[PDB]
Amino acid sequence: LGPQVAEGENVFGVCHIFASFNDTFVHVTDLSGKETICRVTGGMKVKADRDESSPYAAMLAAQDVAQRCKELGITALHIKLRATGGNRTKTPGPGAQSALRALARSGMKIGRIEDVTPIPSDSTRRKGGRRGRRL
RNA sequence: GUUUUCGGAACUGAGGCCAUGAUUAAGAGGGACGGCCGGGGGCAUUCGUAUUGCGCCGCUAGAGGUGAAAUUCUUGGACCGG
Ligand SMILES: [Mg+2]
Ligand SMILES: [Mg+2]
Ligand SMILES: [Mg+2]
Repeated sequence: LGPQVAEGENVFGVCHIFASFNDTFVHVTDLSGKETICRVTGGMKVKADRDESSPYAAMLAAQDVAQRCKELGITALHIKLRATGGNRTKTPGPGAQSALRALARSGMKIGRIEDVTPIPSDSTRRKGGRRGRRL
């Protein structure tokens, strides 16, 4: 069920970890990034908008993704981590670290980590007003 | 008798003489000149991601928002990846 690769060699795919403050996306796709293998989110595991971005939902999503990818023959993963970016926050949400550790403990081999978040040169106007959000 | 002379003026042309006649260059100010200097200004040109939208491809059931939610977009493929 996948490529024919010797025991010593590992098949590589990239994993996009979109860690917003509303939920977390774990999205494994090919090295080229065009064909996807498993994409499950934190909202697909917890039925409560509160916990959509919790570390627990990210852990469950990462475990599901790692299991499906192992069933599909990929043993090594390339991690690229993204925050919301744009004019909004640049710090990744709480689910990123939990998802990374979850897919590490799931037997997956770890490639090289990279931080790919949209960093505007000089963006448009941020959503909040001149006085900003007041809550 | 009488036009000169003298006196007075104005208009004057050659001379001699003046120790011939211009204070200083403001820790005032202009204006020059030289090498620079600077997100100063105007015109044109060029690049950078990001945002939004569109086309195609993949897998897709959620995605968004919040203190918690709802309004809102979603198998007439939303969100995510290229
Ligand atoms: Mg002077
Ligand atoms: Mg529902
Ligand atoms: Mg897209």
